[PDB]
Formats: sequence, C-alpha cells, structure tokens
Amino acid sequence: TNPYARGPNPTAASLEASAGPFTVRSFTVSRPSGYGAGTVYYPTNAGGTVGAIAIVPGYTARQSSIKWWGPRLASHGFVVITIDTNSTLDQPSSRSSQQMAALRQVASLNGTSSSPIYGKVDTARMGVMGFSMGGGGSLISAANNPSLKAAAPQAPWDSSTNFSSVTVPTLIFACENDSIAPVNSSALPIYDSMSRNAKQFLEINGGSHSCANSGNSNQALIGKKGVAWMKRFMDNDTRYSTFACENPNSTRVSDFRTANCSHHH
Ligand SMILES: [Cl-]
Ligand code: NA
Repeated sequence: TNPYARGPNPTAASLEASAGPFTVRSFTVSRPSGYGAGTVYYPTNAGGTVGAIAIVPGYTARQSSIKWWGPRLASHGFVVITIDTNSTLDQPSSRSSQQMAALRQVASLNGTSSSPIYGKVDTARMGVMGFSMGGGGSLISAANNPSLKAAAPQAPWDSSTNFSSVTVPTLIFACENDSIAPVNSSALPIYDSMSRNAKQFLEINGGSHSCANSGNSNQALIGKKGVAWMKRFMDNDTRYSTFACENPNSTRVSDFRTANCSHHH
C-alpha cells in the first residue's frame, strides 16, 4: 500500500550483504553546480521513483573516503550523489551548502532528458550523510531544511554541538576511539542536543575516526543500519522498523542509544 516501498522484504542477511537487490550504475557529474565534483549512483531496475541522498567527505578528504555508500545505498533503491567539495579545506557550513547544491543538481538531472536518472528520482524525498566536517554539514543541512526525510552522518563534528532545532530523523554513527572528533565532545553532545526527532546513536567498538569510511571492516553492520534508516524514514517503509530501531546484538557496537524511533499505538 506504501507508494514508496521498493524491493523484497528485508532480512538481516539481505541488509548485511555487500549489495542489495538492484543493479547499480554510476556517472560522474559533468558540470557540477555549486560543489567541486560528484558521482551519481543509481539503481537501473528499482521499479519506481526513489529518493536521493547526498554524501559529503571530511576535511582534506574526497569521494574515495565515502564512496562505498554509493553502491551500497543505490542497490537498495536510492539515487546517491557523493561529492568533492570546492576546496578540501571547506568548513561545515560550506559543506552543507554544497551538499544541498548536489541535491539540487540531482533534482535538475531528474528533469534532464539526457541524464541516466531522468525521471528516476522522487525529488520530494531526500536524505543527507557525511563524515566529520561533512557530518556536521549534514546536520546543518537538516537544521536548515526540515523537509529532508533522514540524516545519517558519521563521526560528525561542528564548532557548535547544539542541533536542538533538528526535526529530521537522524542516525549518528560514531567511532569509540575517535581522537579527531572525540565522541564525548562531538558526536555525543550533538546526539544529546536533539530532543525533537527520531534519533539514534551507534558507536563502533574500538573504532578510529575512519571507522565508517570506505574500507572499514564493519560494512555488514554499518551498511545494514544506514540502509535500514534511510528505508524507514525516506520511504516510510515500516518493513524496516525493526532493523532501523533495534539495538544490534553485536560486540561490534560499544554504545547504542535511540529515541522516538519505534511506533506506539
Ligand atoms: Cl582516531
Ligand atoms: Na566545480
């Protein structure tokens, strides 16, 4: 009955797998509008229009640090744009603007007959993700655009941890041993500041700052949680409610918190 539900009923194994049900292709954005560079990942056989997610790297970093999310999310039925920023040294506010410019360009390409994503995107259903500075940028994007349907930043950092205005469903990945953006001064104060939204905090046991980046050894769990979150909140897909809201029975999680996630009659 859900017009946004795509794909077969999920299982833990199907969400832990390297690839979801849909075939993925990608292209690099040929004239980036308001950001440095971009790659668009998209499903070729999703069976209806899908939401779009824009993902931003951290300071000094480029698409290669966040690139694993592209096929992982697109293969479950999302259009995903990974960007390079105008400068590798851009700050979170600028990263947010560039993230939203990337979503804008995905909307443009959805209306561009030569684009592979022509007519594939539901431009009313968008999400934001990132790493560190780009994670802070994702939270800024959510604060400034409450019609975004989900946010899932990783190891976030901003100069202000107070994101009390965010009403967007927000999953925060964190890394237990992060020495760049320590959990106790960054990710956790950010999480604690949000009292208005569905939210979740997932800390990877023993993880360094890069514990959710490309090449991490926890792609089964992190990918399951990221996809489940985006499915539940971008698609309103309650087949994913358990996976989205559950505390993982995993030694790969050192700290789990969630609020306002489960539905109550
Ligand atoms: Cl670290
Ligand atoms: Na450019």
